[PDB]
Amino acid sequence: AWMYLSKVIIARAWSRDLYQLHQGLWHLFDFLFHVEKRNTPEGCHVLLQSAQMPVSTAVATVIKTKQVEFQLQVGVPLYFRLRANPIKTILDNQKRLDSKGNIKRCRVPLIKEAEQIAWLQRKLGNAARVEDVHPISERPQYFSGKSGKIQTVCFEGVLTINDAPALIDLVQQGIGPAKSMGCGLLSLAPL
RNA sequence: AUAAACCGGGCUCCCUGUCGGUUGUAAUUGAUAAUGUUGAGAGUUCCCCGCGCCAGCGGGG
Repeated sequence: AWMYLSKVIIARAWSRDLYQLHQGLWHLFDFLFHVEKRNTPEGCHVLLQSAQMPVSTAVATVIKTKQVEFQLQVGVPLYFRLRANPIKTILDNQKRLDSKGNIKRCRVPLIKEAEQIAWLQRKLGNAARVEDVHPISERPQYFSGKSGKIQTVCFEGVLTINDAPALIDLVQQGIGPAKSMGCGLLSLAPL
């Protein structure tokens, strides 16, 4: 039930695209992160939960850092923040084809607010109950030796805890696809 | 293989010493950038793997 929480910046040099953000992060030490200021002159402000202590490098400067244990009392309401990409997985309507030889599957984003909220309450399950949520819409992110696109949503709001351990390893494992591209990290805060 | 052939114009040498370009000088008065406008709609998001009851669900990029 332990972790390392850090405030990390990545020089705008490498931070030009997601792939190099995740790279720059890897070279500090798995882990999870939330982008807080994507493109400043100094570079890119990122919050970082991890299992290992980070050590500042030429590309990714560690501002401040501290180690944390989780003690959450069930029944207590909390503020939360989560950046993630709600999806549905279907079979291609373009009827494109897989490598093995039958048709491809595609992850499409959920584009209705109700569906997104639903997706949230679903994924956190009986760990907590969302009491108040606002599903912040974000501009799509692309990435470039692979290449594609992911559509994120940023939930902020108020949950009530129902099962502390469950919730805790939700926090430590992450919620939703695309963990290595800014998603997953759930941050909690006292009411 | 020609008024041709063979066939050096060649040796020595400070241009040197002296020298304020200097005093004086508002660029200054006048001047709306102003009228008019849903961002709406839309689940395609590219690769690997697991589970699938083929509705999809999940892990990793």
